[PDB]
Amino acid sequence: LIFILGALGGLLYGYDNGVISGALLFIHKDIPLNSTTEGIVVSSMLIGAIVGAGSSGPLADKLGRRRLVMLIAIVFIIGALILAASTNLALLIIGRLIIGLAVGGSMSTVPVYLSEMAPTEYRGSLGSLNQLMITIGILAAYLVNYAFADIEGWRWMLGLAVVPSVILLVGIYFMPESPRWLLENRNEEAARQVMKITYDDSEIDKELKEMKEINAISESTWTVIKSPWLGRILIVGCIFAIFQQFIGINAVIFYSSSIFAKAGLGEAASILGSVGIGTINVLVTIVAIFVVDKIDRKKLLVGGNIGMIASLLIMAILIWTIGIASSAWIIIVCLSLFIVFFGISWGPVLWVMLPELFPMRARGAATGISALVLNIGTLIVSLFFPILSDALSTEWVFLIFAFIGVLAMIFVIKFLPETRG
Amino acid sequence: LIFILGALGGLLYGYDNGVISGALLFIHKDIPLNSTTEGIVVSSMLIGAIVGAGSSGPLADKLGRRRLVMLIAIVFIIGALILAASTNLALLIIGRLIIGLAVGGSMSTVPVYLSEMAPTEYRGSLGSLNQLMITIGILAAYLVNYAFADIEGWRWMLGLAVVPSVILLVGIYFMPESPRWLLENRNEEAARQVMKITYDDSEIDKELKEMKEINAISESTWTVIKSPWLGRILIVGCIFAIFQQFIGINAVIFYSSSIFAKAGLGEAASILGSVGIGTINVLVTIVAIFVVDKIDRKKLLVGGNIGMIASLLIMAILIWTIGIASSAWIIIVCLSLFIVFFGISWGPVLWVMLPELFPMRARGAATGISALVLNIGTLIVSLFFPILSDALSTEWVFLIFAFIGVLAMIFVIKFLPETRG
Repeated sequence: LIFILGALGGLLYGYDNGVISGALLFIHKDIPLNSTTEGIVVSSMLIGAIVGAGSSGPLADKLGRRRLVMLIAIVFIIGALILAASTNLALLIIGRLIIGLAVGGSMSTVPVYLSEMAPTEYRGSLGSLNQLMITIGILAAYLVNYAFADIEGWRWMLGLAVVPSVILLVGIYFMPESPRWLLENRNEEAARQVMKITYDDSEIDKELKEMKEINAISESTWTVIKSPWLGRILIVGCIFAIFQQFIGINAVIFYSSSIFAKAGLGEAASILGSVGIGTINVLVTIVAIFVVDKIDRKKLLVGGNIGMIASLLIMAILIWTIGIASSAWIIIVCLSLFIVFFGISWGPVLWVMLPELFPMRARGAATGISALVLNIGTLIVSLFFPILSDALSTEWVFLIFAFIGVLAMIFVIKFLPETRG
Repeated sequence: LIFILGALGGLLYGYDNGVISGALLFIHKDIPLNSTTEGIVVSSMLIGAIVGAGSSGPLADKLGRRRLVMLIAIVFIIGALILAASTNLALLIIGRLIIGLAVGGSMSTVPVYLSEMAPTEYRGSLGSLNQLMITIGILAAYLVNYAFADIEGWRWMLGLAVVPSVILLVGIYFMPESPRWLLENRNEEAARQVMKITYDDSEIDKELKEMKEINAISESTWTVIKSPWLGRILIVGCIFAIFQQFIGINAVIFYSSSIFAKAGLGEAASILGSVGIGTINVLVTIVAIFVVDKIDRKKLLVGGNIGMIASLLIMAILIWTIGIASSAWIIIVCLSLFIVFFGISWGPVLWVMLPELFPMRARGAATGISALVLNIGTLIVSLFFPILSDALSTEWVFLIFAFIGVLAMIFVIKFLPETRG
């Protein structure tokens, strides 16, 4: 219920990166100039993600949850509709900026007001349902996207990023006061209140115990965090965020659409190609909950780095072999083979270990930095890499990242495997 | 038991390569110094194989076919009981040599002697039956090699190499004069009426016809052969024969009894590893009885060497991570793959495609010469490659052999057309 209506927001993360997948689909007749400053177009977008997400947690420390999350819904309608129009260097750089601050802000403030309204004991396989909600986000994203046939129409679909944002305006219009914000800030009244607003009186002395212990323990042991062994280990989870986001899907979907153009002369395969790619990825973000439990905590992510390195190997081969068309129908096949691997390990499973890895001591400042660095990753990707997809007639992409499947596989086996068997 | 003891000529043949398998398991206890001389020794095998294989045919046109197949089986008794003792490296050089000459005699002579004494209605897909019995010869070869628990006992089993060496001989013991040898060389009386004894005179009008017709148009077409454009197609049927052995198990077999024990740490995995893997070979060869016709030959050479390079790299990074207790376990494995993709594809399929390439009417000079260049490949792998095994701790064979299955991935859709149509 209430959960699926916030899931419309996780979904919003989905449609946002799926309509810039679609923005790297429909770009050229909106006059980008060029794939390089499209690199800087998406660079602008995820920069917004960074100063926005950097600015997320602490701006939340100043002003509280409710009107904040609302303010961000407002930023979403505002931004999406602002980029429902395109004029100059200004509104491209700028529009991308505001929408990005909105994205970073979004996925950063979901789980904390989710922690305040929903008990700490609820973050599980249903939160993973929030992740595959991001995924179906991709579904209707590119679906609607190609489903429109000319120029002002995907700007119009930024407006159709507004329609949900205004029901995501409405999505946060409805919440009573911010409960665990109250619980930490000594105003505990309205906390205890919404707490009885929904589930009736039984377990809340112990759930009060639980989340008050998460904010009071984070507030107790953030004392040793700024500097060493915690700090160093976290910059390993940062270099992890790096080796992880670097053979990585965000920008990968952007130029998935982009060479769904730069390969094949007419876009019907930007529909069976894009919506196929992602229907597969929903299928896969769904096998998520299966294989977090099912397979293991290592050989899966290894196998992911592997199958990546493979579909990138053959695919790059068909690429230089001058066979860019066979490398295209097979681009579907190869890079979607790759898609099935991104899905079977390194989206959810890696993460499930990641908070499972630290002591129960702290989360927010730390994991939020691994965040900043991770985004940092995405950004270098989107910036730089669409630029050498334009020129080389490129064999280089998938090889450089098979060796990134390799140095993040080096990451894999000297850092989070277990050697034997 | 005609084509059963003849195919026992096949099984002897492969059994020589497996012989060196249980060998590359027991090497260092025989007075070797060192793995390099192992290289020059299976080299010596395949050099005896080289002169023994070319001079099969012209010698067969000088002193006859019957005496020739017989003579070769005896080259088997000589080379094998010779190869059944040891003092210093000499009997290894000259032994693997004579043993070699007989083997070359097998591949070059025996299916054509089966071509004389049996109508031109057989040596095809049941010549592929001969293929089945040889992979049992190989499989059972190093199977028994590593069943015998000591060196003087597998020497006991090179005398036991003389055993099947003389049964094909027995297979040719009671045998009469060579029928199509008569049929082209003007002695044909016995040819016509042997064509009478074997298969009963109904189609042998059309078959005595088919082979005196092809004997005829061979008498007409061996002249426009040896120089350009036809020499261009033979040059590349020989590059066919080289990306047939630079990618293959004619190293990996014996030196996989080497890697299942000398990597695999105990030869336990030389029986389960090497023989077990050999039965995986047999599995995919039954798969070869059936998969001739339906999907493609070209694109499974494709997926084949594709997957060659799959396990080629996998092996490779599985090793640079230096996990070799567990990297060997996954190496019976990795192998099982390379052997399985080689199995779906280029052990049999390239070899049937050389008759499916060059004219119906002119075959022999070009396919036997393609075989000469073939063996050049095999022996290059023999000498050069296992000598590197005492050297670099290698990502490097199968990262190399990856690149081999690689330009073996590029030369396919760059050159090869498809043969079904």
